[PDB]
Amino acid sequence: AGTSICTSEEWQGLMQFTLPVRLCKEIELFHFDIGPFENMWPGIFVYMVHRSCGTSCFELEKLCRFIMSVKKNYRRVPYHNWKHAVTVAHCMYAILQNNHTLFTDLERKGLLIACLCHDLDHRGFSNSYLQKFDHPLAALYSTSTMEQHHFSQTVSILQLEGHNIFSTLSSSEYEQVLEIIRKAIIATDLALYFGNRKQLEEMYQTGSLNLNNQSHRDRVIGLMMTACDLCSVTKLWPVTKLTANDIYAEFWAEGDEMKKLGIQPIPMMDRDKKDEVPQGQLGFYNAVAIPCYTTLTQILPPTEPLLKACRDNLSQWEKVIRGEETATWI
Ligand SMILES: Cc1nc2ccccc2c(=O)[nH]1
Ligand code: NI
Ligand code: NI
Repeated sequence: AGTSICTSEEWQGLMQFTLPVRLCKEIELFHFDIGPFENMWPGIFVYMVHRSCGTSCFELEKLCRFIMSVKKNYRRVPYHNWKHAVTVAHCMYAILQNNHTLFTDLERKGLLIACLCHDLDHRGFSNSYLQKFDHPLAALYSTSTMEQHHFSQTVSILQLEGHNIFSTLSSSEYEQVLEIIRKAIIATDLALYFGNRKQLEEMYQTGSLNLNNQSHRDRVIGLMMTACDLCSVTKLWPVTKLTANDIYAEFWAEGDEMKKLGIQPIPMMDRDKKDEVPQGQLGFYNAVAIPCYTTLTQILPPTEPLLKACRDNLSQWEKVIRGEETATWI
């Protein structure tokens, strides 16, 4: 109930945080894994906003309040949590740095914030579940149910006293950035990814894609959001494999709930069907991840390292299926 608010201790702490010098270089690379640096995660986000958008883009006190309240409105779920938010924000930073001048100052600030906020107040349940069992959220938000909720949570946080990092924008720029953020969060609904990627692929192959056309820009930003949201598949294999354990922990918890409601879950969500997981990952990489990064690389050539890493991880899942896995830790 209600929107959680960080403490004075929390945001003042972030304000005075300084990032270890060695990490500056690392944070620029697509393959950077925030995993080993938990205490630094909020500071890593400040650093990225300051590098991309400038140290004067946001009032520092309001930014620190905003970040630490965002952290507080992520739940202690296995995957759709604070760590995931920062991971997705980092991928976006890396995409923006490599493509900086394709995007406006307003788009860059909106997108970094959209990524940090995009799974706010996630409960560990899928759209499929909410709609199957008529949760109140599915009544309010007939499609893209959780994503409309995450956007609503973002606006709630901005509305807290001293949290509105966008207030200094002109009235027109303020409306524009909230729309950038709304569209970007909604785009993280994978249901919409399939149509979006197909359209972009067609616009690319026929040469009609035009980034001066707002509807095209919106679709490109959409695919960037998918690429950032799925970016665990673009890390080094051990990192990718550990994250997949967290993703499946959520899925199996949801399948357990469906069993109590008299419905057998899809195999992916069935903890008694773990043998099917490697084939399931193959299906997901083939149907979602590989096409996404393929089209993104076509439109934005500097993102190629995401595609190469995704392909390397597909190969690893294939090795699993063939029985060639070596020792793994969890
Ligand atoms: C099935 C599935 N696998 C994933 C692997 C990595 C990142 C995200 C996902 C996901 O959303 N679904
Ligand atoms: Ni989501
Ligand atoms: Ni997400």
